[PDB]
Amino acid sequence: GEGQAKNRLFLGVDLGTSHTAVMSSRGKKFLLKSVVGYPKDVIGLKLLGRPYVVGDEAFEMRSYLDIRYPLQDGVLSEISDRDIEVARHLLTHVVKSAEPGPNDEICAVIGVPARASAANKALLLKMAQEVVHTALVVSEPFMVGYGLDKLINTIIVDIGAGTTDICALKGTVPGPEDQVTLTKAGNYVDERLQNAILERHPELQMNVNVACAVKEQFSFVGTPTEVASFEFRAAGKPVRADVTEPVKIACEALMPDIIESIETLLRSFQPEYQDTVLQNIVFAGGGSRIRGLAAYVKEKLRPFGDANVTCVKDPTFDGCRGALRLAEELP
Ligand SMILES: Nc1ncnc2c1ncn2[C@@H]1O[C@H](COP(=O)(O)OP(=O)(O)NP(=O)(O)O)[C@@H](O)[C@H]1O
Ligand SMILES: [Mg+2]
Repeated sequence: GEGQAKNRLFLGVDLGTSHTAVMSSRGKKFLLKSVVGYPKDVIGLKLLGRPYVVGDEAFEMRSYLDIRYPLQDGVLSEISDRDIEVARHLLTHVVKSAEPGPNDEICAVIGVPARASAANKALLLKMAQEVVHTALVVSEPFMVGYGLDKLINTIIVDIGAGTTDICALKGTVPGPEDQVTLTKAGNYVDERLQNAILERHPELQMNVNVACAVKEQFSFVGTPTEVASFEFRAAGKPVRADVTEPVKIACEALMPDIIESIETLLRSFQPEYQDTVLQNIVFAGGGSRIRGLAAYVKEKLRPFGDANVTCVKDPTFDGCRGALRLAEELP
């Protein structure tokens, strides 16, 4: 059985709502938008030269295409027959981009959004094993926890765009109350920030995309250590404005529900492990990049004890890195 031992390719796939991140046991590492773009008509199909395009270029060309994000920002929920085919196209493309050899047995751990129903995880598993030889579908917080060697007595706070997903890891299948989903996340910050800015600078030409740019450049919580000065437009002209306090307000607005959620999950652990849980509060997702976040949360958790809050080092790739590790380590 030399062939079978040698001709094996492992993949860690972070199959997210907005982005798919992939690492392979041979060192491939790449990122793409979780989107497939289809020609609008037969002429589009001729123009495209292929039946669909996948990833960043699908997004880039979206004005000319019918684009589909198969992990409809939830899961929201039951994935249709049509969207399972869209997911097949996405996963087929990511697996091809990992460049397997023609003799390779492709073995993939595929992380999916936390709230994906059992039925949807089963659907994605069936589809996956039509694309790769062996697959295992796991939830995102598990994959993230696994990569940190944090699978028990841990709480993962995953701050995304549409939701903040908070998961207690207890070394078992999550119970119904081991997860909390908040609707206050990055998009909500954008909205708050847009409006905090316009209150102070009504003349700026502003939308949630501009607010998002300001946020991504300057996000912080706690006492300001620098000035958030951003170069806006007003009546067509460049105008710089200090939006330190709007940024502070908008980013800090996320935190009360997060702290409340951590409390709710903390008390569901056995009492003698609660201090240990507080040493394993992990922030993930795009929102974990907010400046000052770990210290701020640590201070806000003082009523519960002395917390060690950490932010994942690389929100983009740490999930798929963990999935790859699971894939290579599992017998
Ligand atoms: N430095 C930053 N500071 C604050 N927010 C940021 C930063 N970088 C990215 N974000 C935000 O993080 C969010 C994206 O996080 P991400 O974890 O990629 O979302 P997602 O889970 O894929 N999307 P969704 O399922 O719709 O919630 C967006 O709101 C970004 O604007
Ligand atoms: Mg997310």
